[PDB]
Amino acid sequence: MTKAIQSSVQVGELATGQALTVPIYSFMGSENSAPSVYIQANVHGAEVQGNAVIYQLMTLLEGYQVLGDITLAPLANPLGINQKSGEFTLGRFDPITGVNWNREYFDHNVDIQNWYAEHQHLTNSELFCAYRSMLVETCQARLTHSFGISTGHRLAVNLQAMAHQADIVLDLHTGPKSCKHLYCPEYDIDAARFFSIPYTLIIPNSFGGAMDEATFCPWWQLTEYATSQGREFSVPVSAFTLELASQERIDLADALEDAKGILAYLSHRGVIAEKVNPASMERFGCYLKDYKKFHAPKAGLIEYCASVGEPLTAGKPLVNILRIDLYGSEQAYQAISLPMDCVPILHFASASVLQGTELYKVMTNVFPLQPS
Amino acid sequence: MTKAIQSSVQVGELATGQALTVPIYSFMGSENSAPSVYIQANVHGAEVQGNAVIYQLMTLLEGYQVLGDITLAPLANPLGINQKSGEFTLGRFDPITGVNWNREYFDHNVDIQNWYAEHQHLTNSELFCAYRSMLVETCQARLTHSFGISTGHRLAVNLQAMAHQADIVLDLHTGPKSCKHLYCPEYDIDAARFFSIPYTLIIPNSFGGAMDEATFCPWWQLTEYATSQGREFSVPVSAFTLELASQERIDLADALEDAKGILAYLSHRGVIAEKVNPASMERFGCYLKDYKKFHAPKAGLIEYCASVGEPLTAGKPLVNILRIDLYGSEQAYQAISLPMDCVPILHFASASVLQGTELYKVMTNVFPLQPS
Amino acid sequence: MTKAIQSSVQVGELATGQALTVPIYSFMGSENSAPSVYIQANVHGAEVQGNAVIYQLMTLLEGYQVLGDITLAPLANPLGINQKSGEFTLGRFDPITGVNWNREYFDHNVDIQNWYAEHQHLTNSELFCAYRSMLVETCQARLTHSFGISTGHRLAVNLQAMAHQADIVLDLHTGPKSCKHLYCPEYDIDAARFFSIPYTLIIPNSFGGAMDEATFCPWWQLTEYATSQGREFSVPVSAFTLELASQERIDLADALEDAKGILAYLSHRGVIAEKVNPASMERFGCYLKDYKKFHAPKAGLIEYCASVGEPLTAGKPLVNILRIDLYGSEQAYQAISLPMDCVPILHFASASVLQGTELYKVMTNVFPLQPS
Amino acid sequence: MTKAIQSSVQVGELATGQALTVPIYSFMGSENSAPSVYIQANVHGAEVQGNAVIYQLMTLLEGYQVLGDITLAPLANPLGINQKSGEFTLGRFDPITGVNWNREYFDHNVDIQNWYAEHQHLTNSELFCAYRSMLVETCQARLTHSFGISTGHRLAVNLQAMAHQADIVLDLHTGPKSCKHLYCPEYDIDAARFFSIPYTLIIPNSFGGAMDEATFCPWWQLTEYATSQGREFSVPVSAFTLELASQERIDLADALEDAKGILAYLSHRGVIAEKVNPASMERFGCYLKDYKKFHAPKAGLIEYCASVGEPLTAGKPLVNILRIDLYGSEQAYQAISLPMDCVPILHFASASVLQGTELYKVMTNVFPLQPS
Ligand SMILES: [Zn+2]
Ligand SMILES: [Zn+2]
Ligand SMILES: [Zn+2]
Ligand SMILES: [Zn+2]
Repeated sequence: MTKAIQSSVQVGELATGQALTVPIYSFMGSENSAPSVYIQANVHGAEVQGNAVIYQLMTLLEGYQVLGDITLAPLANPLGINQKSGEFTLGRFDPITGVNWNREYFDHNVDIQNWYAEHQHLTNSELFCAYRSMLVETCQARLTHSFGISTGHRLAVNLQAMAHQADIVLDLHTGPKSCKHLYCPEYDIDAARFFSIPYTLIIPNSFGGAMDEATFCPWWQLTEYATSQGREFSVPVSAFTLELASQERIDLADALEDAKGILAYLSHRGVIAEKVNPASMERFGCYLKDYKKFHAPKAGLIEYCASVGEPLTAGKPLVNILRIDLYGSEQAYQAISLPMDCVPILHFASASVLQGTELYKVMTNVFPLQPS
Repeated sequence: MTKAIQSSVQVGELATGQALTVPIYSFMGSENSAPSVYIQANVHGAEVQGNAVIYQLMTLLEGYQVLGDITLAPLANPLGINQKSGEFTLGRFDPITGVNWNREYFDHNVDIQNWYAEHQHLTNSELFCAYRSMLVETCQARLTHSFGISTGHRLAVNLQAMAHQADIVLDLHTGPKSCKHLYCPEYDIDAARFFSIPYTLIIPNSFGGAMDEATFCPWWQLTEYATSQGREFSVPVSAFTLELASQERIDLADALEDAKGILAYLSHRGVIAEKVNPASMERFGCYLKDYKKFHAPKAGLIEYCASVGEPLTAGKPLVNILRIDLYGSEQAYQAISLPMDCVPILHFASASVLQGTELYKVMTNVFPLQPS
Repeated sequence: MTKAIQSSVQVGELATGQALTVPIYSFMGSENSAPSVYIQANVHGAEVQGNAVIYQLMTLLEGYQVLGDITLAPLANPLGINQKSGEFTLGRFDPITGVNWNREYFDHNVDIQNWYAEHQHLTNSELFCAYRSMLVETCQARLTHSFGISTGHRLAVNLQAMAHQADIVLDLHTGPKSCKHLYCPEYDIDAARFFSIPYTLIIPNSFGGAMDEATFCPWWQLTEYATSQGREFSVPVSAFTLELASQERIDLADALEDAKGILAYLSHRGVIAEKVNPASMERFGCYLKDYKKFHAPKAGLIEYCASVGEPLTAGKPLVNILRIDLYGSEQAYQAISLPMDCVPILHFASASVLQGTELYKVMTNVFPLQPS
Repeated sequence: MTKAIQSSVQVGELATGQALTVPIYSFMGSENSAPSVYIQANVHGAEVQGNAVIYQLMTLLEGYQVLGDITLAPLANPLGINQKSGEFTLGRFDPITGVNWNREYFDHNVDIQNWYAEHQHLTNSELFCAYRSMLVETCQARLTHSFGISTGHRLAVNLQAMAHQADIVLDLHTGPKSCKHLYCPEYDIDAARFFSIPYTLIIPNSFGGAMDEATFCPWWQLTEYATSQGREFSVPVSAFTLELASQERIDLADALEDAKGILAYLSHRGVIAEKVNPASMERFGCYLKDYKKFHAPKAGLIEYCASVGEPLTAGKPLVNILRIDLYGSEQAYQAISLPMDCVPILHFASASVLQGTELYKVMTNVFPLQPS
């Protein structure tokens, strides 16, 4: 007997007339007081582990008292999830245009001086309520532009309209071959210690088309502006992108670990009644500017020597490149290392690369979040 | 006995060790006085007609006296050109990342006040020479960043390094199912009447990652800045993107028409000794902001009623949508029209679409370039 | 007020849980006497014109008296129809395995001597009824094998189970860039003159995995066997594959022409009450063994000189190959012709090919079907 | 100072004019007495581990005395190896037609009664020499058919022409997510104990388009026929397909293990002078008919519970299927097991499947090869 109310939302339509739909599960909060939450997975279609996280999270929630509304949208991009090419989900971008599904969210470009002038007389709570209504409506308005909008923009807008309703937004992703990491805005670095995530990227106030930024930027802007008029309060919305290890993988046991960390955060925020403690583990971070993409310096076949999630001392091998077309030479086999210490986070999912193919992303200038 | 000197440039490398190379043909100019030209085709791999244009152009050039250097780079993106998916060239974007090959060019972000202060003492010709050396070197420098650059950025940079050497840059493209059209910066609208192209889009001074913008923007910036210090001269470089009808098509007769229009422009610019007159035809334009993408308002099977390159009076059908899944209803067949007059330029190459698929691009607020 | 009863059939299931369904329209026959018909389109997902044919056919049928059941299955392969790669439907084969959807039908391998021995005592009509029940059941049985069957086999089997119920089966396809042609078994060449199709391929009694063969072979086998026991009757089932010009195209006017030819055949067979005459046009055929694939003798860019559907005298150019990488040589441009007269039927949809890419299929040893 | 002589063979040509080439390394044998060997890898382009095996094998061979010629063809399908789709090598089939590269080899259809009658007077050694010349020439003849042959047939034929020259043919492949296994014809089961491969599939005398069958079938046919004329000798050629664990992976240490097992076999056959012993390990086999494909009984997200290469007792879980679209039901999570004991060999590389997607291949009726 689940507590969840199940519905569905139409996000697009296929040529055969079949609706593209996303299933929505809602755990109603018992206190109108409590912060609400919107959790989605699998916008990048290969990144399926978020669905297992939602499954474990909802299973746990059957036994916790939910104070604030929790809305979960697994399988949030059916077009991408269902897109196969060989034995692999071509789920990252529109197969027609190449546009990354996670770069399709809407930037409101709010005239903040003006909007604030028209609503400054409201209390902090009323001001936040008006501002949220505006973010929802202007988002919904994109759906009825007379020359239309792209398939990817329609998907993104429908998801964003729901995300805007929530106080807390969690966008669940995976990397390729990847360890667990988190994208966390600067203003909310405090929150990083509640998730069960060893590595956090601290991101600035900047819109680059992603769900987390679409969700927090307008609120960050409003707050910095209000502070410049001597009206201090903390950013009313929190948004995070979780990167739950590797794509093309479902692991229920690992998903339960991730779900418990999420519950630790929801507990701390008063979304649930129970105290759920964060896991004990070493947690580190770096600023986004220090997170670097290493591109193949030449083409070849690749052995990935450096383990994801483990420190790599400068000079230790990151990859070996095999060039069997050059046997007889020193060029046939080459160890490649980096000139600084790093923590490699993820690497490319195939063992054959071109010159310029992304091999790894690595964090540099890493530090403990919670030094102890 | 061709006058062309043939060479080749390496633009990347495949996993098997095979070089990605672009063939380069150079017709040496006999006057160090004359403007030089760089012409490339087929960066978008499906857009093969530019190769036929280069072939007809070079055939013609065997009989004209070349005053200024002409460099031609057909087959400029071998990775994209050779990328098949079904009976179709998946040539528009990196198949790994989805990044559009024509959005990969380098924006120099020149500190223009500073650069100009260091070089103002030079004559106009010397200043232009110094500025060109800087554009070439900083472009070449991108090739040796220590974490590397993407496959697409390496391609784009190698092409751009050559384009920067020229006074006149022509990037030859095609649309999908498309009529002939041209992208022309505002400052050079005069040039549009020399090409054999009925429709021209007038573009502003704005960098969006394309070859034409990468080529002209720095020069446009320098000129507007110099004019603000009371030093007036016209923009020293010209760049144009030609859209030579439809992709996945080679038509030598049509390519000869296009080549003759190109020669008309090179003649007018003194690149060749002969007077070659522009073709007689009606020519029109619109500002870029008036060129609009019409997205499918619903999914279905599409009949493209409006001919590309012909005026479409408001209310006349653009497409019919067939929905054979809804037979028995009025929804089974639907004429779709637009609320304003337009000239449809191109449409989508497939007859099955989703909600949001791009159906057409159409020009609005069209006017004669050369009213007579 | 359509006469059609609309239903739907589930042919598979997507990872997100969405059913793959095919819409079914049935015009009930008023005479239990009359032959029944099964018509499907778009098993190859790019081959969308068959849907327009079904639309025109059903529109016409609203005004004809239907004597025998007519079942229509447009949009018969939703997975394939909805599979995009660039601006093109990758609809021909399973994107995971490469298996051609039209090579997935089930060969019953009937022990014909035995089956006939057990049922020889039945009248011709009863024997045909028993045989049809067996073909339907053994087909349906494939759906519940304990290790399962492939995605493509499940699709094919569900379609075939319906096709087996009918006396007349029409599988509607298109070629790539193609003229109208028909695949007709040898025993039913008489039927070819009723369709509005200039070129017919006469196929033997041979199973190669296609819907037409899956449908007619068992009946052809039964008949030849019965004839060897001195029991003469004509093959009780008719099956045809129609190739309705080019893929990625919807043309309602052209579809109406095709629908009228289909009605001419259904009329002649007594499926409808009215006399509908075949169109007046020259009709030709060749045996399948004389229909030939011409492969690119070298790679390059291709201009398709020979028009589909028109005779090509030996020595007249089929294609020109442009090799802009070889400018300066005779190899840069090469006319390719064939050593015998032919009728080119279809050619490759892209203008860039490899060595060995299929360029054309051409009929040789062509003759009038209906010499006059 | 490598002993290998390096050359290259052209196997096709790309639209830009670039040759498709395969690098060939030859270790000359010092005894005209000794059996020769042809070893190729990576015909399926994702299956890159064979290149690492060739690298380790050649490194070892620098220190062994080579008695018989050894020819190695790594990177044997550059078109397939270089074909990317997302972060994955779409290397299994022609991206244009869907035809599996490993189903493209040539079946000679030798009229064996006739050929043998014309050559019976020859000694066994002379007969084998004549027969090999015929297999090479008729293969080469396929390259000059006047309507050409497919891209895939041209590749396959060029490889096969070399394979036919050798006494021993090793085609090196990988599975998807897979343990090490071997395809071994029935007549040569003895050879299986020399490789370092725990599981062997015993295949019959049957041509299905693969390199191993193209190589051994004609010789198997000749031998069975000669035996029917009272002329007994053992099949003069040996061919094996090695499946070296998982695709999209290079592991040099694991490749060295595989190379040592190959050397064990070459030693036993007198291709090298040294005695190299086989590895000590348990080895098992099953007949091909007992090796089974398990297809997804419904669509969903998949957790692969059964480890490849380990026995799975009937009733133990093979996969769990997660259906997050059905949360609240028993259908949300389902353990799937098999009704008989098996050894799962490989599974599907993605975690999202359709109804009918291949989940695993499993061996049944397994037995020790070398019971002890
Ligand atoms: Zn993601
Ligand atoms: Zn383009
Ligand atoms: Zn077809
Ligand atoms: Zn393989």
